[PDB]
Amino acid sequence: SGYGLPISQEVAKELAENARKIAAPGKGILAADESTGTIKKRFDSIGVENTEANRAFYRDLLFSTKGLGQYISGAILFEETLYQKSPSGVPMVDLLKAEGIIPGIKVDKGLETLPLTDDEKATMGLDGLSERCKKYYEAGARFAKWRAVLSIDPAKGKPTNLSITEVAHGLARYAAICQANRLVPIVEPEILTDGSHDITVCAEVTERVLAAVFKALNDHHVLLEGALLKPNMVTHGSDCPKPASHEEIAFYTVRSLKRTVPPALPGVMFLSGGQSEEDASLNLNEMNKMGPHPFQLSFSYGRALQASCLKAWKGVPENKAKAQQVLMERARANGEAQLGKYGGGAYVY
Amino acid sequence: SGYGLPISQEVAKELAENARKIAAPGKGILAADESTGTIKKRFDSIGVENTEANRAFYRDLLFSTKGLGQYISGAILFEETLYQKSPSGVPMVDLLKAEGIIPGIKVDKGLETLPLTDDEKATMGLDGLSERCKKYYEAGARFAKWRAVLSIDPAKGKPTNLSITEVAHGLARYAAICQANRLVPIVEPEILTDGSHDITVCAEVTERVLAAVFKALNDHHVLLEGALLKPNMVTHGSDCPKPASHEEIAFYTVRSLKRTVPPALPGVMFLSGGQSEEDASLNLNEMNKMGPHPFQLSFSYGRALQASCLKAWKGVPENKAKAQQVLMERARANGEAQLGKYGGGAYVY
Amino acid sequence: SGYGLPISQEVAKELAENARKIAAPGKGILAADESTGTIKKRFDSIGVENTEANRAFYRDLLFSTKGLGQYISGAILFEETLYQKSPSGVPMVDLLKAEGIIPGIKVDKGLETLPLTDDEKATMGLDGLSERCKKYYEAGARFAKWRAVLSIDPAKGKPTNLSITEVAHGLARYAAICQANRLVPIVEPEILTDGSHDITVCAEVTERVLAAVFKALNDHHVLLEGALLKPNMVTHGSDCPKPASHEEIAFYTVRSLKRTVPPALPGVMFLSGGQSEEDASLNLNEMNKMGPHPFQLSFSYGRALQASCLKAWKGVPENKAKAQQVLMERARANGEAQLGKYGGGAYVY
Amino acid sequence: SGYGLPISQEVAKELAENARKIAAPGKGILAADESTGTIKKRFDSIGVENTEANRAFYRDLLFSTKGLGQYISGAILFEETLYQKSPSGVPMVDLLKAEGIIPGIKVDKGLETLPLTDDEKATMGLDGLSERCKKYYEAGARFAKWRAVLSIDPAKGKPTNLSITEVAHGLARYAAICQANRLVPIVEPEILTDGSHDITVCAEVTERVLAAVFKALNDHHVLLEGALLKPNMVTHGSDCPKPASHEEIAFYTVRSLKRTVPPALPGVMFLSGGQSEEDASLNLNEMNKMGPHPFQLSFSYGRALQASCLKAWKGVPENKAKAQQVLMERARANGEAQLGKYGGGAYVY
Repeated sequence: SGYGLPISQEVAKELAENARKIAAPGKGILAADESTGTIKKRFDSIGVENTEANRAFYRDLLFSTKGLGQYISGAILFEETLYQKSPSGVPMVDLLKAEGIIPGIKVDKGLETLPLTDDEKATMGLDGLSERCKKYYEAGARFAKWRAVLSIDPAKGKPTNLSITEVAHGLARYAAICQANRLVPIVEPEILTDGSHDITVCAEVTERVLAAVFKALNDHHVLLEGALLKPNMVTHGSDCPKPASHEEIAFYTVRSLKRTVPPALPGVMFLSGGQSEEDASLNLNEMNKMGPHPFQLSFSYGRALQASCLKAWKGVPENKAKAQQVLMERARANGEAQLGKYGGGAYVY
Repeated sequence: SGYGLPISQEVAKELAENARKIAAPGKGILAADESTGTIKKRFDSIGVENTEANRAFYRDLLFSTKGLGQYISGAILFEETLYQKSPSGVPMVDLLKAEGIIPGIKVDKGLETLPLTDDEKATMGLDGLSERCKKYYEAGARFAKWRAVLSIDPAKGKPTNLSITEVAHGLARYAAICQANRLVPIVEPEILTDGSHDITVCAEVTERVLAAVFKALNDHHVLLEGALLKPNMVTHGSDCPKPASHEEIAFYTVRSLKRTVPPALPGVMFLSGGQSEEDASLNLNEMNKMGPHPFQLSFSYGRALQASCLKAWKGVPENKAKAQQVLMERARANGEAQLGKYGGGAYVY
Repeated sequence: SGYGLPISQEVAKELAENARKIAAPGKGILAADESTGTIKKRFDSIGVENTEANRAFYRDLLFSTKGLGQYISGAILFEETLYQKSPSGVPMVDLLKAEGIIPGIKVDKGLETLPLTDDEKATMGLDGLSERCKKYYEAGARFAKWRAVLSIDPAKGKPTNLSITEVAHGLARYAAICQANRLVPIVEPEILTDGSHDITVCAEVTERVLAAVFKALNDHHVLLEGALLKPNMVTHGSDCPKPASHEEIAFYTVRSLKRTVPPALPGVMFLSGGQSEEDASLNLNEMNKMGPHPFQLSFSYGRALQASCLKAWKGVPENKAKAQQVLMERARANGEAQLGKYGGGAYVY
Repeated sequence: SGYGLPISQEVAKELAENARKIAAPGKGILAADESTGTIKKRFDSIGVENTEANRAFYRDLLFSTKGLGQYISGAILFEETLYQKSPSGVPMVDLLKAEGIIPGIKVDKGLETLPLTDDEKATMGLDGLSERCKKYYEAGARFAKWRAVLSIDPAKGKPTNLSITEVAHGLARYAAICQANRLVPIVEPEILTDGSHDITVCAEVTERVLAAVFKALNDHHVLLEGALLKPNMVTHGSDCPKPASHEEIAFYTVRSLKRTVPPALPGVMFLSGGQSEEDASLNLNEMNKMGPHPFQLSFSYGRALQASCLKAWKGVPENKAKAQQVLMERARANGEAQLGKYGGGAYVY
């Protein structure tokens, strides 16, 4: 024998049905799972102290936005927020439920340097993960997220084989543990934009990484029908003076995905990765002008959904409505982009 | 650096364009590449001596069939036939060209037992392969074929890891060598039907094998846009009293493919693998009732296109027309099956 | 570039020097790192309640044995014991230090089923491991232990590839994290004796497992000069009526080790794995009659050093001296076995 | 099941016994297997036309040297020479037999560029290899040789993963095929000296390569007891102005071997790889001052045994005796080096 045991057909159905709900046409994911230190930076950029009350106010501001569920299929939460009430006393998950937004939970415990690498990172969090998933499920979460990070540095041979091997192994273990506890896993192997590398370099690295990842998912008996991928778009490096055209970014991103991702996977929800809000929309829109695709190409945006929102709010409570208006504008833009119908706002082998 | 060098864009285009021509809608591949010993068996079943003249007569009978190119995009040849003339003196490739059928060439040198395995097989042929490809290209071939074989035997742990590793490695080396010489490679990892295993067993093994294969193709820098897959359908074992329903076979075959095959690959051309001519048609037709698919699902049939043809001919020259009529009937059936429009003739996770 | 960064030469020296001290001629390891639930079983077999005071009494009984350091180079502790005082108020580590015994610490967090395997186990504990190692170092530990488990079951294809891959990956990550914090890692891939398999089966599986392990240690930049291996001996399965001869067990164990273990590794310290105290001694002694070996072959025994000791004590405080006498007898026997000079007590390719 | 079938104990014994005979103390291998084009270069450097008669004369000159068998355990032959007679009519193998020198045969078919690599090389020759081995055995050969080549180029990421994977896979297939036909395989993964890299770079690459190789040998069921390794010494790159000290070269070479090579392997017979005759002797001698080692460290020298010999001969028949005298001087030097008793002639983690 020696093969994977049969998955529960009941569990499998739930995962697959929720995965397709998350990857719904014209919709995508709001990534609001900033940890305490990551949100601190976000708040720093608008001069807001990182208190629990400010975070509760901001998350409530996001999830209590009227009609958000029209463009947002799911919202990724940090554990704090999952068990949190709005300043008015309403549980955050109840806000999501009211809009029909599926709650999701970030489950990794962050990054740690792989010994004897040049600051290359392993993602931690497998310990107790299965037990956390059960609790999170009971709390209302139906999908999870785990962020792995890789860097490009040709001079230093980054990403190294150890980097790729570790990322792949961790993602697969996490994915399988999640599905065992009825959570759709979002597989996020983010290749950072750091550097002055070309888009064609990014494409090569993305292909290698995704190939290793999906081989590992297979080896660990991960149900692709009940999972989602959250990859970087394929772009120039962030130190490049010329940002690639939306056409280029679209071409190479789709190419990289079609070269490595089996089509049983229901959806690819891109991270925005430092891109401006408008690039993130226009780049996604361009990809979906190239449709129909074997899987849904959509978004799982944090910064590219919140940047203007945060700056409209400024920590000022009265600016809540305005901020919410801004969020809707960007949710609509990316929903429309998902369908390749975004108007814009203010073959190479 | 350390990544694959850029492929020639000119070569890449040719491979991709010819691959899509081979995987043309409503069309498929005639596998007439029986080696001297394999054709001997075919002829044995109708009582025909395996002389060069009988083989020349039979191949001419196949390729000189009027209107064959309507349903047959390409024909796989054995080396003999590639450099052969019909009994009337016409080169075999000229017959193919007249129907617009692309010539293809079997390039493997057959099977050899992996030491210290239970009769598990490596495919030989890499030595001189590159040089053979050039000659074959000049002779008019535009695609190639390489058959690897795996067996299922739960009691003996077949296919073993060594088996899968060898198959994958050989296919990838071959594929890359072919593309370097402007030949579209057909990747054929055939999982034999031998045994009394269930269809779900076949599905598991097929997934494992294809996952390993496509990881290897990636590692060897194989252009999927310019390649084709020739896999077994997913079926019960040949010693099973109950042949699975066409619905089942269709479901599990597509599932297995969508779980492992990146969609940049233009086409999957199934081997018939012992199936009756009618099952081979009906099974393919059923898959294409489930369309649209991320890649073309079609055929690369030897026995399932020739069985009745051979028996109509019987070695009798006067039965040539009748035999050709039979071939057309089956080519039409499978072409129609490719489009899911075959009428018939005489979710589980 | 892309290779591992240079290890600290200062750290490397410490690891290597302590590893060789642990693998000292005529000496071995006392494994007293039974977790709370594992020690409970031990105490259950002699009718002793598992209170903190009984555990403190028993561990003090072990480590306060006069002259123990003559045969025991190191003692593996459970975290509790590392920060524990004897009933007389003496820190456990101070007892070890007085005999010149190096303290070691079990650092894994136990076992968890790999999803969709037949109860095959991953070892958990990487999360926070690096931080724990620092504390443990400060507490006086100079080596660590991490137990992985594999099972043989030919019918079920155990150990599966996922099992081996997980075990290897976890051991390597742990090893590298330990060395980064100046702890010699003991690599323990235990193949359980469960089953009625032959010794030749055990040998094959042991080889496969160790080959995968040491490839992984290499991939993760683990310094073999500063590590130790704690493997099963190669034996018949525990359900076999005939326990193999000491000669056989010796032959196949050494063979398996020499076929897979690079000789830069200073020592192999065997787990006793259910063997009687006398078999564990006689089997080790037989191996060292076959010397000189490329590495030290010695012991890291829990049950095979404590079985009689526990039964002499019976929870009765007055039996302390007698119990300590028994421990010395077995420590002497195994030390003498290490040198192939044990008298006994009460080529196949 | 799924593991390798049991090897023939009779075959295994022969391989192991002949391997130990080849790796005999105070002895090593004369590599005289220069192909037609490689010998041409050798002859070019002394102004000799590459006729069959000159080659027959030179090989006879080598193998007819009186007392050669005192220092030479085996001689590697090119196929031509294996079936060749000396100018006096004596079969070359009969010359070897008279000195008790074991005949060995080069069985690879040379190198071919891996597609889409920067001129990285696969070794060809598996096709028909098994059949060739049988003939060669009958002709008197009892061991074989297969040369794989890797290059170091940090800027280009050489050796790439594809390079290492291909080398390892080819060596393992070859090794297993050889043992199946009763030939001891010499595993030669030569890392070329090309470049200005440091010795520590060479050491890292050598370790990675050997780790991959020996994992592959294990996966293919290669009997290490009946095989030999022919690796590069660990040195600075050939474009380095400072040739490393003999002490350094000795340290890092042994270190690299002990870190990767299981001790069941009977012998490591170094290639000379461009080193002067005297360096090749002094470097080997230095390693064996560091003994005793887990395996025999010896030589399999071509250029470092023949350089002066060729220049003494100059194509002049009368210089035969002188040339033979020179060969003995160098055979004695390297034999003495094998034992660490060469007088000379005219821990870092």
